[PDB]
Amino acid sequence: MMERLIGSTPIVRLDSIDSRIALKLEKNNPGGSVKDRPALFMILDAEKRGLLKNGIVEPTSGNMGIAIAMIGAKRGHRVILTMPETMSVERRKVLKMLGAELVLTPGELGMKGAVEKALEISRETGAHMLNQFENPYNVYSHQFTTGPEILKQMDYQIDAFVAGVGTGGTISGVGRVLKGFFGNGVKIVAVEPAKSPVLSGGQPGKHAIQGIGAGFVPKILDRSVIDEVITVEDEEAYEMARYLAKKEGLLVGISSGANVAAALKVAQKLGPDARVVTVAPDHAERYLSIL
Amino acid sequence: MMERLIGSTPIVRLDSIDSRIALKLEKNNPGGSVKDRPALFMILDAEKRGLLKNGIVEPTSGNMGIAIAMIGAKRGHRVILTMPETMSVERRKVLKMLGAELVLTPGELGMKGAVEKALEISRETGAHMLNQFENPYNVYSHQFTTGPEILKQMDYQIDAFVAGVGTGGTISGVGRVLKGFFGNGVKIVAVEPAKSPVLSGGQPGKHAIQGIGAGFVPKILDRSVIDEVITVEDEEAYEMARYLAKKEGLLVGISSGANVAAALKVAQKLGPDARVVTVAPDHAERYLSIL
Amino acid sequence: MMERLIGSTPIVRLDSIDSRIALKLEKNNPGGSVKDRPALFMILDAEKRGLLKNGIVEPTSGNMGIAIAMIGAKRGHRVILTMPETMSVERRKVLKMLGAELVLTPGELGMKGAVEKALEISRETGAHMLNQFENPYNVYSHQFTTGPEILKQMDYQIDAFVAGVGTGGTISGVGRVLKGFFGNGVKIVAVEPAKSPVLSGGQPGKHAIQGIGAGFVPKILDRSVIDEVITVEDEEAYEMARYLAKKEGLLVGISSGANVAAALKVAQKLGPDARVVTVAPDHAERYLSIL
Amino acid sequence: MMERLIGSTPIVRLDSIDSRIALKLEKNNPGGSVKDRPALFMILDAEKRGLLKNGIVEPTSGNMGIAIAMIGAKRGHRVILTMPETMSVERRKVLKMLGAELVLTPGELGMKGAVEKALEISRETGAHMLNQFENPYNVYSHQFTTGPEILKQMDYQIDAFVAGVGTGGTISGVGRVLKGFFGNGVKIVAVEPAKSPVLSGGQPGKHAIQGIGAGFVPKILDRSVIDEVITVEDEEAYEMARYLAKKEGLLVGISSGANVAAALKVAQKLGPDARVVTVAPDHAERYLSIL
Ligand SMILES: [Zn+2]
Ligand SMILES: [Zn+2]
Ligand SMILES: [Zn+2]
Ligand SMILES: [Zn+2]
Repeated sequence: MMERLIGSTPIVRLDSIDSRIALKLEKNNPGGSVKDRPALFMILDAEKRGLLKNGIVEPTSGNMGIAIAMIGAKRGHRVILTMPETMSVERRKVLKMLGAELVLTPGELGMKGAVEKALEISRETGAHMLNQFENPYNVYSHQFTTGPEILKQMDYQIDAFVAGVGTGGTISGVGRVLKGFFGNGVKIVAVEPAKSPVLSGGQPGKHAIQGIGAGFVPKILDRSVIDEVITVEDEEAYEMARYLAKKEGLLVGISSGANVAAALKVAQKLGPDARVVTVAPDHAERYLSIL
Repeated sequence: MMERLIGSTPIVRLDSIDSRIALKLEKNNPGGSVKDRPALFMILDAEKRGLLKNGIVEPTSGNMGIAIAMIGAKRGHRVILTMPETMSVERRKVLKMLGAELVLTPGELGMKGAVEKALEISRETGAHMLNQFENPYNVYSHQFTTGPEILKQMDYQIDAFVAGVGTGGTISGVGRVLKGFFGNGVKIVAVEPAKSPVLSGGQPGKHAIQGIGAGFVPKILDRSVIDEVITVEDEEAYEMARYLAKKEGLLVGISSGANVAAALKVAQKLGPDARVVTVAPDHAERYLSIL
Repeated sequence: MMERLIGSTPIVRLDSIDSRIALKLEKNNPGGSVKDRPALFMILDAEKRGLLKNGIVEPTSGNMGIAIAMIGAKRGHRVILTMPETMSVERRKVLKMLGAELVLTPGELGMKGAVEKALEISRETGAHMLNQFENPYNVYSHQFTTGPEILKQMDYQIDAFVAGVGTGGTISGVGRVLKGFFGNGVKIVAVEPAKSPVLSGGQPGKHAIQGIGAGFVPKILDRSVIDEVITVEDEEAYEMARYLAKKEGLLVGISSGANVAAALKVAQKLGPDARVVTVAPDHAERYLSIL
Repeated sequence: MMERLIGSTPIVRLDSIDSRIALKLEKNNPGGSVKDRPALFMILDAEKRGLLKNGIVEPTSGNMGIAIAMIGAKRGHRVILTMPETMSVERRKVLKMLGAELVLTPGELGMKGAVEKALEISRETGAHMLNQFENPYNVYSHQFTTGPEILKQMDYQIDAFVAGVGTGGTISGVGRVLKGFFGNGVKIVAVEPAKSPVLSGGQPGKHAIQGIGAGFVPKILDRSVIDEVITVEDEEAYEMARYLAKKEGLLVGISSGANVAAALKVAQKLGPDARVVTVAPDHAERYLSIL
C-alpha cells in the first residue's frame, strides 16, 4: 500500500506567476508531503536490519513525523515523535489521528531540542531513531525516486533546480541525479531563511519558514552538488504561499512559498527560455492556524 | 493545469480491516476531494455556453465549493459560495485562502438554506449557479472519469460498488458505467445517514456525516442504477474514519468512514471472494476541529 | 496480466505533419493494436455468461485475431481462427506463436468463406463466436476505456475526432463519450476507402487499406454519433504511414496513415487553433513486406 | 515527443512459467526496445555538447540502430548506420522506414568491419559516433530511468535482478541503483551465451542469441555491481521466447527468452517467496523468420 502510493507526483507550470517556474506537488503523497519518500526508505532499511523490535522514535519539524507515523500505522510499528512546540498545531493533531505518540520540546531549542529528547526516549524505550539528519537512505529516496521523476517530467531540460534545505535530503538526492545528467549545465540552488543563514556562512536564528533551516548543516547535505545558496525572508515565503493559492489554485505550505519565491529570483537572473524547477513540500491545510 | 491534475486517483485494498474492500482515494485531487471532477465538468460546460460573465455562485456542504474556488482561482473566475454554518471551520478557511467569497447560512436550514441564499446572490450579482443537484455534467464527470478508472483499477471484476449520496453524482456516473459492463452481476449500493434516511423512504433530519444526506432526493440521482440503500449511524462513520487512520494510515474524512462502514456491511453479506469497491471523498485534515 | 496492460496508451502531437493533430498510439497495447480492448471486453463478457467452455472461434483477417489469440493464450482459452488462405505469412506466424489454431479457407472468395467455416466449427466443436461486428462489448470497450482516455488526454478540448471504421467499435464508443461531453461542439468523422465507400452511400470494392472498410455497415456502428464521412485513397494511406515513420519516428501501420491522412483533410478545413485527435490502430513492423 | 514516450514501461508476473519471476516489458517503448533509453541519453548529451552538427554515425547490428534512427527522424538528425550485409531484410526495412542511411559492410567478417567503416565515415563527413559500448550515458539512462522504475514497481523488494549483457548498460545502471538500495541483499546476475562465455572467463564464439554476447567485455560494464554470471544455450533462449508467447501471450524477442531462461535457473536456487526481476528487451514480430 505505502510502497505503491508514495512518489510519482505531478509537476505544474506556474504561468500566472512566472511561466519559467515548474512546481513538483508533493502533497499528493498519502502523508501529504515530500517526507513520505525518505520516511519509507529509512523505515524499510531499519526493518531489514532488524532494528525496530521496539518501534521508532524520531525528532521532527512535523512532516517526517507524519510520514513515519502513517507508515508505522500501516506496517504495525509503534511510533514516537518529538517536535518543537512552535510547529503548527495541525501537525500534533495529525500525529494523534495516526495513533503516534508525541512529546513536544521547547520552542527556543528548535530542532536540536527535539533531537535531544528523541535520544532520551530512544534509550528509555529502546525505540530506534532513524536519524533523518545522518541517514543516507534519506538521500537515496530522492536519488532513486524524486530525482528520476523530475528529470523525465522536465523532458531532460532543466536550467536550475531550487530547493529549501531541511534535512538536505531533497537537494542532495535530486542534485546528484541532475549533476549526473547535466554536469555544469544545471545550477543547483539551496534555499534557507534570511533569519537563519547557516549555509551562507551565517548565524542560526528563529524564523517562521516551517520545515526548513534547522540551524545547523546536516551531515547528509551533499555540498558537492550545490552551486549557490539563496535566502528568503519569512514574509516573502508566506506571501508567495498565499499567492500560489489565489492565482494558481495551489493549496501549498509555507516552505513551498519559500521555494517558489527563491525560484522566481533564480529565473529572473536567467533568460526568457530558462527552465527552473522546484518542489512544493506539503499542503496548505497543515497551516490553516497560521497561514 | 486543472484538467491535468484532476482524477486518475489510486485505489487501496483495506487488508487490516477487510481484504475484500477497495478504497479509491480522492484526496489526491488538487482540491483534496472527489468534487474536483464534477466542478471541472460543470465549469467547462458553463464557460463554453458563455454563462460566467459575472462569475459563479454555488451552494455547498464544503467540497464542491473548494473545488469550484480552486478552479476559479486558476481560470480567473469570481467565486461565491454559500455553506451551512455547521460544516467544519476548515472549509471556510480554505475558501478564503483560495480567494473565494463565502456567505454562511443557518445550520437548521441545511443544504436547502444554502441553495436559497445562492439563488439570491445569483440574482443580485448575476453570478451563475452551476447547480450541482440538477446539472447533468456532475453525473458526466463520474461517467467519463471516475467510473472508467474504477472499472480498470479493479481489473474488470467488481461484486459491489458502495457510495454515499450527496448530490448523487458519484453513484449515478459510476453506476451507469458498472451496470453497463456487469449488468445484474454487480450491486450498486447507496449510502445515507440513519438520521436522515430519505432514500430508504424516510424523513429528513440533522446528522453529522458531512458531505452526504442533503435531506432530499437530488434530481440527478439515477435511481435506475441503484440496487439498495444502506444507512450508517453518525458514530459508525466517525469510528471508521478514525480506524482507517490508525490501522491503514489513511487520513480520510468522515464520509469515507461512512462509505467504508457500509462497504463492510455489504462485504459481510457476500462470500469470501467478494470484491467490494468504495470511494474516500476527502482527507482528514479538513476535519481536525471535529474528527 | 492482460486487464492491467491493455489501454491507457499515450497520445502525441504531429508537429512535423500538422501541429493541430494529436495521435493515440494503440501499438503500445501488449497485442500491438487497438483490438486488445474489444477482444478483452468481448471475452470477459463471454466468460461471465459461461459461454467459453469449449473455447473461442472467430473469423478474422486482421488485428482482432491477434488480440483474441493473445488473451486466449494467457487466460487458457482454446482459440480457433478462420482466415482466407490469402493472408500474409507475417500474420499467420504471429497467430501461431500465440498458439491459435489457424483454419485457412479458400482465398479469392474471401471473408465470407471464413465466416461460414467459423459457423460450422462453432456447431461441430461447441466453440463460441464473439462476432466482433455485432457484439456491443466491442463498442463498450471504447465507451469505457478509449473515449475517457482521449477526453482527458486532450484536456477536454477537441474540435474533431477522426477514425477509420473497421468494426465501427472505436468510432461508436469514443463518439458516444465525446458527443456526451461536447454535443455539437465536436465533429465526429468516419474514415473509409475511396475504393469501398459504403458509408458514403457507394459500392463495396477491393482496397489495400488494412483494418478499415469491410464493405458493409457493421451492426454495432452508432450512426447517431457520426457527423460526416471522408474517403482516403489507398496510396494516400500508404504514403502517410511512410511519412509518419520518416518524419515523426512513429512506426505505425497502414490504417494509421489512413487516419492521419483523413485528419489532415479535416484539420485544413478548420481554424489555426483547431484540435483534432485520431487513432493509430497498430504498428509498422506488422507490414514490412508491403509498406 | 520522444522524451515523453520512452521509459515508464510495465512489469508483469510470469504466473504460467514461475510466479517468482517479474518481466519488464521494454517493447512498450516507441522504438519497440529497451535501447530507446540509452539512445535518447547519448543523443541528448551529444546535442548539448554541440557534437551533432553533421549528424550521427553508429555501427550497429541490433536495436540501438532502430532507437537512433527513430530519435534522429523526429529530432531532425541525419543518421548513418553501418551493419555487416549479413543483417536480416526485416531490420534493414525498419531502419529504412525511419529514414536511416544504411551502410552495408562485407559480411562473414562481421561487426569489426562495421566499426571500421563508421570510423572512416566519421572522418569523411564529420558525423559523430555515439559509441554505445563506451559511452557512460548508456549506463546513466538505466541508472536514472530503468533502475528507479524497477525498484518501485517491485515495491522495494527484490532478491535478484537478472539481465543479459549486450552493451552492459542495462545491468550496470539498474545494478547501481539496486546495490545502492539493497547492498548485498540483492543478487545481480549477468547473462551470456554458452557459445560465447567471455564474462565467465571463456572464449568468444558465434551464437544466435540476438542482443547479447558481443564476444568482449564492454568498457561501460560496471563489474563492481555483478555478483554472478550464468550461461544460456541458444535453444534454451529460443524455446523460452516461444513459450512466453504461447503460455503468457507475451510477444517477446530472443533476448527475452534468454533472460527468462536465466531467471528461471536463478529462481530455482532460491526460496518459495523469492522475488526475481528481469527484462524483455524487444518484441517477437522483429524475428518472425527465425523464431
Ligand atoms: Zn511544463
Ligand atoms: Zn487490489
Ligand atoms: Zn498535446
Ligand atoms: Zn507483481
